[PDB]
Amino acid sequence: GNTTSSVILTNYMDTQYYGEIGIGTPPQTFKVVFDTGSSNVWVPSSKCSRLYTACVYHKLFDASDSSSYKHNGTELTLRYSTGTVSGFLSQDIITVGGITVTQMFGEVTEMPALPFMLAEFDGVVGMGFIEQAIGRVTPIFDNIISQGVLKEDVFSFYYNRDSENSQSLGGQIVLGGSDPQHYEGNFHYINLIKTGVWQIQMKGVSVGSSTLLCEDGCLALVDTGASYISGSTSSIEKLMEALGAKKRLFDYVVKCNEGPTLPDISFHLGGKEYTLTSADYVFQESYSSKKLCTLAIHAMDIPPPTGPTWALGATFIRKFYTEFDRRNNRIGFALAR
Ligand SMILES: CNC[C@H](CC1CCCCC1)NC(=O)N1CCC[C@@H]([C@@](O)(CCCCOC)c2cccc(Cl)c2)C1
Ligand SMILES: *[C@@H]1O[C@H](CO)[C@@H](O[C@@H]2O[C@H](CO)[C@@H](O)[C@H](O)[C@H]2NC(C)=O)[C@H](O)[C@H]1NC(C)=O
Ligand SMILES: [Cl-]
Repeated sequence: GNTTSSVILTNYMDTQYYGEIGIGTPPQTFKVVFDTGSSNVWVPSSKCSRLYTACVYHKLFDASDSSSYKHNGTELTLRYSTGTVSGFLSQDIITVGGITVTQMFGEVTEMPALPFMLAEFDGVVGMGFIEQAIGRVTPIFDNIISQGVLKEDVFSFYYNRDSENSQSLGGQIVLGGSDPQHYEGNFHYINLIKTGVWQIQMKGVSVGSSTLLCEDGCLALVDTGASYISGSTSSIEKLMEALGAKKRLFDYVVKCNEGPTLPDISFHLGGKEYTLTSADYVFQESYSSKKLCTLAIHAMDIPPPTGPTWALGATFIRKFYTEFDRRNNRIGFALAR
């Protein structure tokens, strides 16, 4: 085909990016994260007990209001690092952008307060491969490719910096291609290590000039559902030590007044140096020496098979517009704008 649909994304404080999909007939709208690190679609169910506070404060899907709804009922449990949800499988029509696909998804009936009482979105749309799909449910992008409507079998992410301004696009995904209005120059392409996970090799990670970490190679998951860049505890410990950063309960901080003069951090990908300055990775609420400012980087120990691995989240994708290419099993980076 020749189609490329775009989906507008909301940017909440430069930490949560999500868009909107419609489920059912007539369509019930949900705010969802589009997550390349996972492969299942799910939203909270009307059958989720209000005993779960997350299901009081988020949109629920009511199967009995959709004429296109088709019952399945098989149990589903999804364990992410940050917490588990459970429920059962349902089939219905899902619209994303201008596209409309019949999709199997989770109706979630168990939804823990941590982390979901902190979620500004209702559910997630996993943009990963069927290899990572729990229950081997066919991922939504696979079902879209099957339609043969897409100009190209790729999708791309633009995440924007948060702006007080009313308009200001928080972010954008394109199904079928990439929007040259939000990247300059050409895509540098890097092959996946293997099909089945949006992960590439990384030759090193530099702090300042000294190529300090990952000196002899490591993995990089390009993860749109991740808010910060993550590395292994032991990598991150070193990195934070280099920066003089202090470990708090939920984050790493520096004195705000010194954030600006902290060193660059470069990720060596596909033969090229991808650099983030301290302006890229410090949340500079102020520049006072009496306040502490959060870094958009933290530790996450991801278990095998996928880990140990770094994850390149929104901190990274903000600077580099990212194209996920399913036809060629590669990822492209171009400077964002
Ligand atoms: C596998 N991929 C990475 C994984 C995805 C995540 C999707 C929702 C359900 C759980 C798994 N994110 C992840 O591990 N993060 C670190 C913990 C906080 C997340 C996150 O910041 C993500 C916000 C949306 C995306 O922003 C870019 C957050 C905050 C509050 C509540 C929840 Cl629910 C999740 C980002
Ligand atoms: C829910 O989905 C499951 C998984 O796709 C369906 O189970 C499969 O159904 C097909 C068609 O009858 C069988 O060929 C497979 O062997 C089934 N998988 C197995 C081994 O369980 C199930 O039928 C769906 N539920 C309903 C009632 O539609
Ligand atoms: Cl290391």
